[PDB]
Amino acid sequence: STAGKVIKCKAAVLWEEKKPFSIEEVEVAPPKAHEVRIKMVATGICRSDDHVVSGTLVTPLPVIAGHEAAGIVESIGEGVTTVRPGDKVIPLFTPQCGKCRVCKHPEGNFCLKNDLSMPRGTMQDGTSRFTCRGKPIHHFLGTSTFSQYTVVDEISVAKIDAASPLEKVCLIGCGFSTGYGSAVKVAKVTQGSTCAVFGLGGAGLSVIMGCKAAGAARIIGVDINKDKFAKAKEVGATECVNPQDYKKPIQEVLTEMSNGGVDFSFEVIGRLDTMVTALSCCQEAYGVSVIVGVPPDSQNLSMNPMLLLSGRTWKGAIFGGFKSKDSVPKLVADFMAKKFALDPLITHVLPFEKINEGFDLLRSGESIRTILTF
Amino acid sequence: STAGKVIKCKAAVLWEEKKPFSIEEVEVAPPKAHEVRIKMVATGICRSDDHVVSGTLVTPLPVIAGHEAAGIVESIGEGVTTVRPGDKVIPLFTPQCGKCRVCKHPEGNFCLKNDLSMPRGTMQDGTSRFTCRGKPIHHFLGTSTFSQYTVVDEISVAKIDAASPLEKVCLIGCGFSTGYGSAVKVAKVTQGSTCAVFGLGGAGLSVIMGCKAAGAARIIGVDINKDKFAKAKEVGATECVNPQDYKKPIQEVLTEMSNGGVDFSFEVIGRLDTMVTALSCCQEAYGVSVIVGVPPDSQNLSMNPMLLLSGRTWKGAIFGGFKSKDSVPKLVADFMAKKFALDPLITHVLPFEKINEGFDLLRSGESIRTILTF
Ligand SMILES: NC(=O)c1ccc[n+]([C@@H]2O[C@H](COP(=O)([O-])OP(=O)(O)OC[C@H]3O[C@@H](n4cnc5c(N)ncnc54)[C@H](O)[C@@H]3O)[C@@H](O)[C@H]2O)c1
Ligand SMILES: NC(=O)c1ccc[n+]([C@@H]2O[C@H](COP(=O)([O-])OP(=O)(O)OC[C@H]3O[C@@H](n4cnc5c(N)ncnc54)[C@H](O)[C@@H]3O)[C@@H](O)[C@H]2O)c1
Ligand SMILES: [Zn+2]
Ligand SMILES: [Zn+2]
Ligand SMILES: [Zn+2]
Ligand SMILES: [Zn+2]
Repeated sequence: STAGKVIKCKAAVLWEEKKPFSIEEVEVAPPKAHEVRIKMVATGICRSDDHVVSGTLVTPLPVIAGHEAAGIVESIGEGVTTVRPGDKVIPLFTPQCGKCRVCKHPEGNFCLKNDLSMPRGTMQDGTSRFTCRGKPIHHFLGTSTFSQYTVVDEISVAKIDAASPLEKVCLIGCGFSTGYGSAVKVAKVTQGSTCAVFGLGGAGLSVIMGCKAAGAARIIGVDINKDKFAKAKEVGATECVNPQDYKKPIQEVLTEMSNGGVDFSFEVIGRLDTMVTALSCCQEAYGVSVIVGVPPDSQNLSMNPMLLLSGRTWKGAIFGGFKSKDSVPKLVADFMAKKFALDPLITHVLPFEKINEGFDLLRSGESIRTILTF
Repeated sequence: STAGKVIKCKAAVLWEEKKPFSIEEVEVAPPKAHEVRIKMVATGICRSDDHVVSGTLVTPLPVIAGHEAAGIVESIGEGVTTVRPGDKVIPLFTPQCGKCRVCKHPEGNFCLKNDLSMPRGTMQDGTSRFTCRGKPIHHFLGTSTFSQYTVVDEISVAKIDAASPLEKVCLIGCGFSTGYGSAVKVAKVTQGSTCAVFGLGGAGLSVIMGCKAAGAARIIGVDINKDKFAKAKEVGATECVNPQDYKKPIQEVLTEMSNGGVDFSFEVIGRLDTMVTALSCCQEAYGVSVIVGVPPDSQNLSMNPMLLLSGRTWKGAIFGGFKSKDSVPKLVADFMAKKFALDPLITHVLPFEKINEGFDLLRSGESIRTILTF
């Protein structure tokens, strides 16, 4: 069978910036020492993938993007002890080597072996596993889920429940976990608290789920797209405001609504301006603000430090602060137990081939999550 | 007696910015309802006061500054219940109305009654007590301790032990408590951590006393004035670095020293650039950076949101997050029990009249805390 030999398959290769993904045949080389080749079953369309198209998130092109997914191990490389063939797995865009200061810390999850801070677009050995039209194709976040077949490092994959609905749990590989964790793990939303979530897409709604799970009495969803309101309220938002419906600045509106600032604000969009607004909207003397949205490349935000001096707490986080490899298998199990629901995020289920349509659905604000089935 | 009548005494009136504190005769009106008039025994020269002069910290002028102090209750107004004449008290530049949102909050301390964010430079009733040259002089943070007698609203004053050495505990009015709290309360330094303190002044040194008290195994002090090193080490610094001695930006040097970044970083200077540096020096995935230094009025800082997205926590606080009226008496009580040393911050003792010279020392870097006696 396929094990031990280069696997030709279709993948969504991104050649240039701001250009459509090109579904072509790529050569997926076999897994080397401590690498895992996974047959993709379902990949979700996260806004971060679109960020690479726009240039918001700089990474080496050409590249096979995608990181939010779930699949089954085709074959494992030499030295792989954590997964075996036929294992349902979820590629972790944030690895967990377990050997670094961050992995040994009880609170940090951002493993230094991450290829996010300073993208290279390779495996941990610095090489590529994809070849297309001769040219070597770079990897995205050590995952590259936009391919019928992919190869990841052992530290960037987790074995999940064998009876898991991959088409649904793939969201745990990013969107859900991120939002959920940003709520209960990073910010640690309290019982009776008031939260303001900026951005109501896959991650935003997931923050609402986390706020509600934590017992937030009042949850305010903030989106310039009213079509996102209906769902936000469905997942926990107690109300929704549209910045472009008023004349005065939103923080004024939010300040007045919350009566002096919210307990928790979440920036789940990825804009420097809304990041400052989220900070401002949390109570000056004890408010917590968490930045979930990935900011535009090389761009700095200008803010007044007095926002902090007064007593505010500003935070940010990758994968909801969840230690990916230890958490993902645990999050899937909890989904199996039905502690949380991924269905509200799934709005469009298309074939891998329609990847570009799904992206257009995202871009038009018509979709939350588009699940590409392989 | 003077109880019930205007008291003519001397005060340090700052008529214009960047001008000397004119020691002249001002009239102090008797305390109105729920107000308290205190006889100043000793007041500490805090950099925040110098800020008022230089214009860094804005408040209505002409003003009688001063906020770090201790004195005795001369008389109380109608309805005052918390203090009685003859009581040794410390003015709280940060009020504790015990009614507002932040006061009712379990961990908030920047009471809304404060006069820091929106400086009115008056009492709670919007009126002043000071008269000089016939001109009504402003109050500073509702304390105005640069006068032999000042009128503070009841919520901005706390009764400390009758056996408290006022000339030493006046440091608990701000300096010490700020830094100590910033470390032990706001940041919550863990046992065995590596702390990096920016600025080795009275406040900075107190932050060191906090990390040291918290169990911080390492404490790197940062200052462009090498002379401040000896005392830092004396109070807790494991080492101290003069940024000017390096060809590469200090944050890098700090990251290198701590093997990836510090656990807790502190900014006790008040510069925008140093704030960004302190944040960047703490470990990107679990670093906590606490800003204490007051920034130049209306000035914004440009920072990279990725510093936060990775996992850093950035926060600030006024008075070390301590609920003034609550903590203050206890902090004095701890000093009574020899729980922390105040002496190390006291380098010069000068009579109130030699006020300018005290500011000279500060500005020349020849001092930490110059205690003014009356
Ligand atoms: N740090 C992490 O671990 C992590 C994980 C997942 C996603 N993200 C990031 O979070 C952000 C959102 O992800 P998503 O999949 O939910 O995206 P999305 O496109 O589904 O949602 C973004 C939402 O914010 C709204 N919005 C845009 N501008 C707005 C504005 N000016 N005011 C108010 N609302 C506005 C949009 O209408 C949209 O609903 C992205 O930047 C993504 O890259 C980060
Ligand atoms: N947040 C609060 O409630 C609060 C309370 C007290 C003081 N403060 C503020 O904290 C700051 C410091 O207070 P302080 O009382 O310790 O004063 P200070 O002047 O004695 O301390 C400042 C120290 O930092 C050093 N320094 C200056 N520039 C530096 C630089 N570029 N790099 C490194 N070191 C540098 C100075 O040499 C000095 O030793 C002030 O801005 C003050 O207003 C805030
Ligand atoms: Zn690691
Ligand atoms: Zn994502
Ligand atoms: Zn209050
Ligand atoms: Zn002070």
